This record gives sequence, structure tokens and C-alpha cells, in this order.
Amino acid sequence: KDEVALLAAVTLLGVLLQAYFSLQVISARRAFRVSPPLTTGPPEFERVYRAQVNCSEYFPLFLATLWVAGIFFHEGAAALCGLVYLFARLRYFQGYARSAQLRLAPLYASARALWLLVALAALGLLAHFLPAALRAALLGRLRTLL
Amino acid sequence: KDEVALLAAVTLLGVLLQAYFSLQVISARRAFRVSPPLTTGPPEFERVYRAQVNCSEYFPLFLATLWVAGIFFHEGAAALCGLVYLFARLRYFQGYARSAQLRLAPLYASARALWLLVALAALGLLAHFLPAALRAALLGRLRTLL
Amino acid sequence: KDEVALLAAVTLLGVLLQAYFSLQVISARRAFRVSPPLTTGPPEFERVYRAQVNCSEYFPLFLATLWVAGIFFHEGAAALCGLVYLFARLRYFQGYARSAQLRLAPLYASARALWLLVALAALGLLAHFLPAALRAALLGRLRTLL
Ligand SMILES: CCCCCCCCCCCCO[C@@H]1O[C@H](CO)[C@@H](O[C@H]2O[C@H](CO)[C@@H](O)[C@H](O)[C@H]2O)[C@H](O)[C@H]1O
Ligand SMILES: CCCCCCCCCCCCO[C@@H]1O[C@H](CO)[C@@H](O[C@H]2O[C@H](CO)[C@@H](O)[C@H](O)[C@H]2O)[C@H](O)[C@H]1O
Ligand SMILES: CCCCCCCCCCCCO[C@@H]1O[C@H](CO)[C@@H](O[C@H]2O[C@H](CO)[C@@H](O)[C@H](O)[C@H]2O)[C@H](O)[C@H]1O
Ligand SMILES: CCCCCCCCCCCCO[C@@H]1O[C@H](CO)[C@@H](O[C@H]2O[C@H](CO)[C@@H](O)[C@H](O)[C@H]2O)[C@H](O)[C@H]1O
Ligand SMILES: N[C@@H](CCC(=O)N[C@@H](CS)C(=O)NCC(=O)O)C(=O)O
Ligand SMILES: N[C@@H](CCC(=O)N[C@@H](CS)C(=O)NCC(=O)O)C(=O)O
Ligand SMILES: N[C@@H](CCC(=O)N[C@@H](CS)C(=O)NCC(=O)O)C(=O)O
Repeated sequence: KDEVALLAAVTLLGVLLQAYFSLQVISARRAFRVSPPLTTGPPEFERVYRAQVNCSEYFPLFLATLWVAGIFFHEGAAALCGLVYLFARLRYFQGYARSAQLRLAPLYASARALWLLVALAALGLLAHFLPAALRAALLGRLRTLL
Repeated sequence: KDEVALLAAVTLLGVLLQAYFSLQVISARRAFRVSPPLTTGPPEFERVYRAQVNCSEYFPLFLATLWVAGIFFHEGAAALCGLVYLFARLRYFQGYARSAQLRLAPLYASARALWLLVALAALGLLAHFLPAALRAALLGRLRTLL
Repeated sequence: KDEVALLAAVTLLGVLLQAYFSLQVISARRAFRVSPPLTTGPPEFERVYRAQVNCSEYFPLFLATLWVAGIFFHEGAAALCGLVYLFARLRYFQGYARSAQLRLAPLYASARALWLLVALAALGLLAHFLPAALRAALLGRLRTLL
């Protein structure tokens, strides 16, 4: 609970960001008069909608990776990346909402942040498994010698 | 294990609920003959589909908050909120499926439950970080006095 | 911290798999020239898109279940199901990409693996709660007897 509080903070922040995104769709729904069963309408609504939707489907990836990296590599490092990602995503949502062009730059930023997290989580897992593995590997070569 | 079992239960219940929503869409797909690559068709299907999709995208928000709140504030209180949310969501799904008007009321219900969870997670996190911060704050203004 | 390392590993693998599906959509987006605000186009694109979207919405269900089962029943068993599921999903994505028919077989495979995990998680939670409940139940029926 001590070594997880930073993670949980970034997590809650992320949830708030997602809640913001979905509030913006609800607003763009009134603004551009697009009725609830409808997913489609004026391009400015559609861009806002699609941004929220792209952000929503990546969220679980962010969460999973945040925690895995935070626990197996470094809480502080993971939390910082999470922050960078979350911020990049806000920029993505806003760029996309303007033009389908202005989402590209922030998307790449967020992709890097997320890849970094994946990289950390990967090392942290290797650091965990590789020693135990190499030990069991060498034990195989020692049983032969004796 | 003992301090998270109630959370895990509500989590599993939520998973089941989502599984239900999913099965309903598969049903309404046969019922209204809407073939797999198509996301669109009769209003009856689209409402069912969109309800599941709305429920699906909030689910990680619910999970994230449920656990952060459960762990940092109170397992029982979080778990009870989760239950309230999950029920409200079931109502939302069924209301929406009838008319895009009948989803509104339960949506608000679910939004409240989810916001409360966010609030609890927020308090719990403040309670964790605040004293240690006030300690360091006093240490500063105490450097002055001494 | 390490009675969860296998879980964390299957989790990260899952994230990578989703990262893969997302990249595949990005690719099919250029390949069939479908501009970003648009969700719709040639059936070849739509199938790839829909696959990624179906995979993405079940992902949180997978994660939630994987961890709850892994923690309350057995880490190795959960992780193995996770692996089966993940692989089944890869096959789903690929089949769906070719034809909306070739998705069905792997979908069922994935559905089994996922239900199995739900089953394990359910038992594990029963094993935790059910002793105490049946005991209180017998006590009640025993208070009557004596
Ligand atoms: C942290 C969790 C919170 C996540 C965010 C979810 C918050 C939920 C709050 C619900 C607010 C929605 O508010 C509601 O929106 C719907 C569409 O979206 C509007 O639309 C509604 O009224 C219009 C009238 O113009 C009808 O034509 C339409 O069929 C009906 O759906 C309502 O006028 C508005 O009252
Ligand atoms: C510990 C609790 C376990 C909960 C696990 C969660 C799994 C979810 C399963 C709950 C199913 C909900 O139960 C649902 O009730 C409604 C009643 O309005 C029924 O509603 C049905 O009949 C009515 C007519 O009476 C129709 O208007 C409606 O279109 C139709 O769906 C559904 O047939 C049933 O599926
Ligand atoms: C910094 C601390 C973070 C923890 C916050 C915990 C909040 C718990 C209290 C729950 C009440 C929140 O209630 C919610 O408030 C926000 C205010 O931004 C409203 O949101 C409204 O303002 C924002 C401006 O930022 C608009 O983008 C949005 O379109 C609009 O609807 C929601 O319509 C309302 O439902
Ligand atoms: C302006 C008015 C604002 C009002 C705000 C009110 C503050 C709300 C904060 C409540 C959250 C406190 O979070 C509290 O954390 C402690 C951690 O020590 C938990 O305590 C738990 O773990 C500790 C170990 O440290 C055990 O000793 C204890 O048996 C157990 O219950 C409490 O279950 C939880 O209630
Ligand atoms: N769901 C995404 C998968 C790939 C992706 O994240 N694409 C990025 C870069 S093209 C995007 O901005 N998607 C636009 C959107 O989803 O609306 C999609 O359909 O495009
Ligand atoms: N994805 C949602 C984001 C905002 C939201 O959650 N909207 C609520 C209130 S308008 C809703 O019931 N959406 C209808 C739907 O998603 O089909 C949407 O497109 O509407
Ligand atoms: N979101 C799903 C919910 C139900 C589901 O998972 N359907 C399966 C079996 S029909 C599927 O492969 N859906 C195709 C898709 O989502 O593109 C849908 O709309 O179909």
C-alpha cells in the first residue's frame, strides 16, 4: 500500500481524464445535435467522438502497463511515464477534436510514453525471471559434472 | 487475499455482467439479422449494441476506481458502491435497449455511484499523502521558529 | 510481489498483443486508404478494424479475470488459461481479418478459456467465503435443534 500509492494516484488521474473525455462527447452531442443511438454526424462531432473512443480503448493498456512496470521495475519511474502518457493523451484528444491531422503528433508522444512503460515492465520482469532461470540452467550443467 | 476478497467478488460479478451484455448483443444480432462486420442496422439492434459498447468503455474506469478506493479508503464501502454501480449499469443497458430515453435515469444513477467511488479513492489517497506532507510543511516553518 | 509475477507476465504479453492488433488497424488504414475520422470502408478494412475493436472490449474482462483467478485459485493455472485465451484471440483477429466466418472457431476457443478463468475465479472466491457461510448456516439450523 506504501509502494503503490503513486501508481494509484496516476491511475485515479487517468480515470478523471477519461471522465473528462466522455463528458466532452456528451457536450459535443448536444452542440451538434447527434442523438444517442447515433455514432455519426457532423465531422466535428465525429472527431471528438472518435478521440474519446481511441483514448478509451488504450486505457486498459495504460493501466495494465502502469502497474506491472510500477511494481516490477520502479514505482516512481512508472508513475512519471504514466503522467507523460496521460498528458500526451489529453493533447491527442484536443488535437483530434480540431483536425484529424493534429492528433498525429500527440499520438506519437503517447505511443512513446506507453512503449517506454512496456519496456520498463519488460526489463522488470526479465530481472525477476532471468536469474532464477539461469540458476536452474547451470544446475543442469553441474548435475553432469558430479 | 482477505482484505481484497470483497473487491475481487464485485470485480467478478462485473465481469459476468459484461459477459451478459455481450451475449445480449450476439442475441440481438441473430434476432435482427445484422451480420458481424456491420455495426449498424434496425434501431432495436443499434440501441442494444450501443448500450453494450457504452458499458464496455466505462468498465475499466469502474475496475480501476473500485480497487483504488477499496484499498486506500475501505474495502466494504468501495465494494458496496461497486454493487450499486453494477446494478445501475444493468438498468442502463435494459432502459437503453427499449428506448434511448430510458437509459438516461440509470445512467445518472451509475454516474453518481462511479463519482462516489472516485471521491472515496480521492479521500483515501489524500489521507495517505497529506499527513506526511503536513509533517514536512511544519518542519519548514519550524526551521524558522528554531 | 512475486506470487503474481507469472500473472504480470501474461498481462504484459496481452498488452503487446493488443498493441499488435492496433498497429494492424493503423496499417490496414493506409493500405485501404480509410481516413482517421472514418470507421467505415472496404470490407477488408472493416473486418480488421472490427477484430481489434472486439479484442479491445474483452481485454479488460480478461485482465480482471486473470488476476482474480490467479490470486484466489492458482497463479500457474490462471496464467496458463490466460495464455490459451491470448493465443486464441490472436487466431480470432487473423481469421476475422480473412473472413467474418473464420472468426467464429477461435472466438469459441477464446470464450472457453475465458469462461474457464471465470470458473476458476468463482471457485477460488467460494473457497474463501463458503467455509464461513456454511458454518454460520449449520449454526443456525443447529440453534433450532438444541
Ligand atoms: C466519472 C463517471 C462519470 C462519467 C460521465 C457520465 C456522466 C453522466 C451524466 C449524464 C449527463 C447527460 O445529460 C443528458 O444528455 C443527453 C444526451 O447525452 C441529452 O439528450 C436527451 O434530451 C434530448 C432533448 O434535446 C433528447 O432529444 C434525447 O433523446 C435525450 O437523450 C439530455 O438533454 C441531457 O440531460
Ligand atoms: C447475484 C446476482 C447475479 C447477477 C449476475 C449478472 C448477470 C445478469 C443477468 C440478469 C438478467 C436480467 O434479467 C432480465 O429481466 C428483465 C425484466 O425487466 C427481462 O426483460 C425481458 O422481458 C420484458 C417483458 O417483461 C421485456 O420488456 C424485455 O425487453 C425483455 O428483455 C429479461 O428477460 C431478463 O434477462
Ligand atoms: C482535484 C481533485 C480531484 C478529485 C475530484 C473528485 C470530485 C468528486 C465530486 C463529484 C462531483 C463532480 O461533478 C461533475 O463536476 C464537473 C466539473 O468539472 C462537471 O463537468 C462540467 O465542467 C467541465 C469543466 O471542466 C466540462 O468539461 C464538462 O463538460 C461539464 O459538464 C460535471 O458535469 C459534474 O457531473
Ligand atoms: C474537511 C472535511 C474532510 C473530511 C475527510 C475525512 C478523511 C477521510 C479519510 C479516510 C481514509 C482513511 O483510510 C484509512 O487508512 C487506514 C490505514 O492505516 C486503514 O486502516 C487499516 O489498515 C491499518 C494498517 O495501517 C490497520 O491498523 C487497520 O486495522 C485497518 O483497518 C483504514 O481502514 C482506512 O479507513
Ligand atoms: N482503433 C484505432 C486503432 C489504431 C489507432 O489507435 N489509430 C490511431 C492512429 S491512425 C488513431 O488516431 N485512430 C483514429 C480513431 O480510432 O478514430 C483505429 O481505428 O484507428
Ligand atoms: N461513448 C459515449 C461517451 C459519452 C457517454 O457516455 N454518453 C452517454 C450519455 S449521452 C451515453 O448513454 N452514450 C450513448 C452511447 O454511447 O451509445 C457516447 O458516445 O455517447
Ligand atoms: N461487440 C460485440 C459484442 C458481441 C460479440 O463479442 N460478438 C462476437 C460474436 S458475433 C463478434 O465476433 N463480434 C464481431 C464484432 O464485434 O465485430 C459485437 O458487436 O458483436
